[PDB]
Amino acid sequence: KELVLALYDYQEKGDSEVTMKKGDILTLLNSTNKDWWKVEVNDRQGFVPAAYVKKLD
Repeated sequence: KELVLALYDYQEKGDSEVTMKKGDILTLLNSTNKDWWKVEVNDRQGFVPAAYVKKLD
């Protein structure tokens, strides 16, 4: 934890980004930036758009 829900699909478009599918449950690594959050998807980690993931309570 903490976990986030992928609200939308996101295809990585750079070396520090990562790909995710709508509905995936990702471990949130870092949400300090307003635009890009660091998440783990299984064996991959990297940044996705903050608008596209929802913090789970």
